[PDB]
Amino acid sequence: KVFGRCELAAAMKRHGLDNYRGYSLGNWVCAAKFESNFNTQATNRNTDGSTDYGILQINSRWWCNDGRTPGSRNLCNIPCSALLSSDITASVNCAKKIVSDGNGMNAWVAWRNRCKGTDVQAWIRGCRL
Repeated sequence: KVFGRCELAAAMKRHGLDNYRGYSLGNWVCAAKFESNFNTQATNRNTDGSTDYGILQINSRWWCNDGRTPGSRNLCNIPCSALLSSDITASVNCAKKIVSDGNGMNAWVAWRNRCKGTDVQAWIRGCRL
C-alpha cells in the first residue's frame, strides 16, 4: 500500500508513535517519506547482505527473519515479510523497540541525514489528526 502523507500520520498517531520516546509525529512521517516514499512494499538490499523492509526500512541484520541473512538477529520476533503488510502494526511495534535501543531515531540513517534538525512539523501540516 502507498499511504497518503496525512493518512500515514493518522495511522502512526493511532499506533502510539506521536512523541514516542520524545519523537514528534513529523519525525516518523519524515523518516517514512525518505525510507519508502510511504510504500509498505519497499525492500532494498544492504552492502552486508541484509535487507531493509517496509515503510520504515527495518533491517534483517538485527530486527526480523528473512531466511537469508546469515549471522543476524530477529529482535522484533517477526518474519521480515510482516513489515510489508498494508497494516503497519508490525512496522510500528518493531520501530518502538528500535528507537528504544539507545540511539533513538539515529538508527534510521535517512532520519539523521534528511529529517534531524529540520522543520519536521511540516510533514503533518494540514492533516486532520
